[PDB]
Amino acid sequence: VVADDLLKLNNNLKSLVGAENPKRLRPALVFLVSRATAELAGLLELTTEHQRLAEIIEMIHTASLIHDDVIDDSGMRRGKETIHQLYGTRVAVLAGDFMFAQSSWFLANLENIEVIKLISQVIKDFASGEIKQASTLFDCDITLDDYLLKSYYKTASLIAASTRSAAIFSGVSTAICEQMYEYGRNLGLSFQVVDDILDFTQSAEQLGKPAGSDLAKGNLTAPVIFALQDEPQLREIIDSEFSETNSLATAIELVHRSGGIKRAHELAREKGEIAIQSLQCLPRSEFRSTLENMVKYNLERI
Amino acid sequence: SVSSLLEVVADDLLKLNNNLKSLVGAENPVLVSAAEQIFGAGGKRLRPALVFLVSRATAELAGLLELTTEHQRLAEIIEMIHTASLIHDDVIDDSGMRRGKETIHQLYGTRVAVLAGDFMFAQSSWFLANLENIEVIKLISQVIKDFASGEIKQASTLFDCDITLDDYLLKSYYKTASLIAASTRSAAIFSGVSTAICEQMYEYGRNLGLSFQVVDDILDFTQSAEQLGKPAGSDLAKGNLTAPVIFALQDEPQLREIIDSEFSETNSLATAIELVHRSGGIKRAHELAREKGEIAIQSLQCLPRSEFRSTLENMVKYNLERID
Ligand SMILES: Nc1c([N+](=O)[O-])ccc(Oc2ccccc2)c1Cl
Repeated sequence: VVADDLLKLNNNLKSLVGAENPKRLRPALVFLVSRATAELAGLLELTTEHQRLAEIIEMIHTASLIHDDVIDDSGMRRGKETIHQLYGTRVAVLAGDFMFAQSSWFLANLENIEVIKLISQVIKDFASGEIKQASTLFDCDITLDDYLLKSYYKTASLIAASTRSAAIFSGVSTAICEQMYEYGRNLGLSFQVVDDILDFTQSAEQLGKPAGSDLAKGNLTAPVIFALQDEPQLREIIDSEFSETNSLATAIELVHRSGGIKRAHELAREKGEIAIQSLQCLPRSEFRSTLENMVKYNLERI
Repeated sequence: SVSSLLEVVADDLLKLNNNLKSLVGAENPVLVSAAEQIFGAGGKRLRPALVFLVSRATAELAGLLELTTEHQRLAEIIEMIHTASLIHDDVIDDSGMRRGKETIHQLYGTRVAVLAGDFMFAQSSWFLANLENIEVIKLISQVIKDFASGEIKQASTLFDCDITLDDYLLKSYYKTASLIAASTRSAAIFSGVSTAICEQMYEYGRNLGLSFQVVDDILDFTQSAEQLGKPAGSDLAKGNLTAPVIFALQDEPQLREIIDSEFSETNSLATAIELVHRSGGIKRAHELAREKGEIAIQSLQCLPRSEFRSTLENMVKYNLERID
């Protein structure tokens, strides 16, 4: 429901301002970059465009997740009517469409064409990437650059668009807008790499079959990609889609003993450092400090 | 003949049809394949034709000597929005077929079909932003929201025999006429004619779009099952009650029982279709289509005489005479 979502954002926005006075992540980044750049621009309060932008970004994020979660009914010769009722497919599609459409309508009425271009491209690349996703599972030839680009299209691009668009609506210089873009992109990549690290390490310490982990479904991320550089048996096991009994557990221990987790953690740190450096075009402020702290807090999840 | 009606913009349509394939890109083979499946399936391209005709009529009125690239891109954008809508409508309907070919979701599953339509809506928006006209950007964004609003309303009222005619006309506007009305107003905007002419071009497209939808709904009954691809009454069968049924319900109350049962008793669908024909439903729906067509032709009188205007008038006539 767009109504409920717009409600929570405003509520979550309220406590944010009230805190800096003396999911939430994407609107919070919009708010913080909005306030930092609005002060730089001489604005006395956030504009309507800033406040709408935070709602727009979260509507797009939520619509994206709702659609990405729709079921694949492709091979079925009957029972499709039942499986869609069971899984609420029509509601999912309709809700996502209306959320997307509401966000596009908001965006048009903010009247900034640069922002519309930016955000429209984010959704293109997201939908395009998610269609391709199934074809990339278990492909051990994926490069680290391919994985970062994939993570950008899936996660970091919307975040980078949101922080750039916050600066655009403040009217700060193009150079600062580009720096806010770079902060969002590199925080988003650092965020995604840490999520991928955590999926792995949690999988290696859990009691049952890690059957729902990234590695188990063939979604090969930073720690595994690094490991594959030094682990010929890891490649062979992944290529087998863990056919042999208990081979998933073996693959997990090969990744764990490789240097891969440490190298992924350092990849997350370098992107985080680039993010923090992107903020130095801003003067000292509680908003800049908080944006710096989000990077640190992300890396502290280890 | 569609070719006879559309020859004054035949060159504009040929260029558009050449371009549609590349407008999705080439990096994503599955995406390319899905777009090809609908673009190459045989659509009439009424919407781009209306855009070219109004573009040329208004451009002439405004003193322009040639169609702008914005006019040309607009026609592609409108067909793309229409195509994204069809992809999602087929998912929402679980339609297995669309003009002879299997639907995108039949080939790749509902999730890929949804994401393909999403790509096409976002691509449409991105092309339109690059035309740099915020008035049109806002107008089209409203139309796309109208589509989503209409799909929700239609899914919420399936088999609902208490639907009013006014509700049916709003749903028809959301589903079909709103995009056409915005496309003809935007064609006028890119020619730089007056606000008043722009408003008239909106009203032309609105009423022709309503007239076209009412006729499509009539033809779902009166057309044969082969010449339709799908059997007659396919709208009624999924619970989408259109003008002929809304009218028929006023004279044949057993339709309510049949529809309320979602056609559970066997052969009840052909019983329902019989009742529609027995009523004055089809003729009352045709005269509704005619009323909107007359309003459409009236909205053209603010333009000078031109072959473009004459063809825009002829579109109204062809629709009412249509068997399709
Ligand atoms: N699915 C969809 C719909 N919709 O009405 O279904 C409307 C718009 C849309 O893309 C955009 C494009 C730009 C901003 C926000 C969303 C999508 Cl991807």
